Amino acid sequence: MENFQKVEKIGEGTYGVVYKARNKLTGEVVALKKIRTEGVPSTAIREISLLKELNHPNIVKLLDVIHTENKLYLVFEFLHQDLKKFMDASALTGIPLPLIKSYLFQLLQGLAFCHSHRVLHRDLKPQNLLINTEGAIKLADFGLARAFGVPVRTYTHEVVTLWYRAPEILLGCKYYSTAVDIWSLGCIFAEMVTRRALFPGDSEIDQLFRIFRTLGTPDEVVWPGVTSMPDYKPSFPKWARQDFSKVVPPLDEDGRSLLSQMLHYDPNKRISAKAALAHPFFQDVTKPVPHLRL
Ligand SMILES: O=C(O)c1ccc(Nc2nccc(Nc3ccccc3)n2)cc1
Repeated sequence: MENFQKVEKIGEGTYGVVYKARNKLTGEVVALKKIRTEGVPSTAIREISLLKELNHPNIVKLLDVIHTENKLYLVFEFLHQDLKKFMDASALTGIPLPLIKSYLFQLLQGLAFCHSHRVLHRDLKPQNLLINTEGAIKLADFGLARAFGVPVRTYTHEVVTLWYRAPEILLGCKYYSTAVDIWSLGCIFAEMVTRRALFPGDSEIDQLFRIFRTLGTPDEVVWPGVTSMPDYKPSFPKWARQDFSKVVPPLDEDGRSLLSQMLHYDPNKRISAKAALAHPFFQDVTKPVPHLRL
């Protein structure tokens, strides 16, 4: 608390507020996430702490986990900018295609690693993705769903952002699979390409219907078991799937085919991170460096 000095606020997420903070002693600059409460569920501390042992080049390092005074703090290594800011900064020009492809490849590498270790993110979004000057991108802030779970808002007086949420989550499924992170990454991939969010829903039903309007209202043919899910209603309007050409123009067909496999309704048909890494879209992948304004 007094062992840092706040530099800036970085942002506000689903599970808390994030600050750029300088360690008073070592000079170290870190990203510090603050979550405010009866006091804490203590079960999480063991499993959140377990994430300190996630070690991989595409995952933002979790340095410490500290529970004190009705607060839970997560200390992360500091990266140079998040993807949301970079995308906004790139809005007029666009992120160069080879850089998009490098970022997607790297994000899949980090996911394939987490997933092989049975660790799901469940909240992916551009604010959760961090980049540096040498061209790396990293995923941050896993767990925190399997650990806490969420109400109408994030923590205090912020709504949940629905834009990246898998349909099976929106339909009320109690058991999530790693497939939910693939859906989120697919939505983010589309957004990097077109420079607009793919499914910008303002409510849970608006989110669902925006998905349906594009991809077609799911049924038992394309998604066995869909009509028996907790929040499914037979009264959903029936939209026909649109031609996929309008979704990520003008990405090439390898890109479109990969996105289409990331956006399958049935979590069982949805491509894995490991299989995605082998898709022909990545045959030519390189590692360019971004132009960042810090
Ligand atoms: O110029 C900005 O706007 C910005 C600058 C630096 C930065 N660095 C950073 N490094 C690690 C994590 C993180 N954010 C984060 C996200 C989710 C959970 C915990 C931390 N941000 C983020 C944004």
